Amino acid sequence: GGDWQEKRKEAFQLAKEGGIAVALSMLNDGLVSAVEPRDKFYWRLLSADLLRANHLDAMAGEQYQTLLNQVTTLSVPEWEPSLVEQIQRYT
Amino acid sequence: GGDWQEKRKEAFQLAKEGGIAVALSMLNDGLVSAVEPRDKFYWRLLSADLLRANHLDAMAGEQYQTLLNQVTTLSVPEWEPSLVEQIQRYT
Repeated sequence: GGDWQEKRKEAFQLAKEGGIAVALSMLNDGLVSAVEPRDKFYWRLLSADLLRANHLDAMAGEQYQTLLNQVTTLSVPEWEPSLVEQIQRYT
Repeated sequence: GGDWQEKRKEAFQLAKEGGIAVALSMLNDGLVSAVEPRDKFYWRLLSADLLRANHLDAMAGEQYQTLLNQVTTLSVPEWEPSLVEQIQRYT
C-alpha cells in the first residue's frame, strides 16, 4: 500500500529502535489529521500492527476484530478486498 | 487524490498539447494494469475527465452516470464519499 507503506515503515522504525511511545504520540496527530472514514481506518490499523510488533498480541487483537466487523458493514470486500484479507489473516 | 492526481495531470498534459489519442492509448495500458475493482474505477473516471476536457461532454456523460450507479451498490458513500461526490457534481 502506497501511503500505507510510506507511514508504516516510517513509524515502525521510529520506534523499533527509537521510542515506542514517541511514535504513538504522533500517530494520533496523524489520525486526527485523517478526515474521512477511509482515512480514519488505516491509522488505527497500522497502530494495531505497531503494537503487534512489540509482542502485545491480544491488546490489539480486539482492535483487529472490532474493525474486521466495522468494515464488512460497507462493501469493502468488493472494493479493496486484500486490505481486509490480511486483517482476516491477523485477527 | 494522490495517485489520482499523479496520473491525472500526467495524461492531461500528455494530450492537452500533445496527442489526444496517444494518452488514451496508454490509458488502457494503465487500466489493464489495474488489479482490483478499486483500481479498475479511477482509470475510467479520469478518462471521463480527459474526454471532458476536449469538449466531448455527453459521450462520457454516460460514463459518469453509468459509474455513479456502479458505485452506490457498494457502500463507498461511507468510504471515500468525496470521490463520488464530485461525480455527483459532473454527471
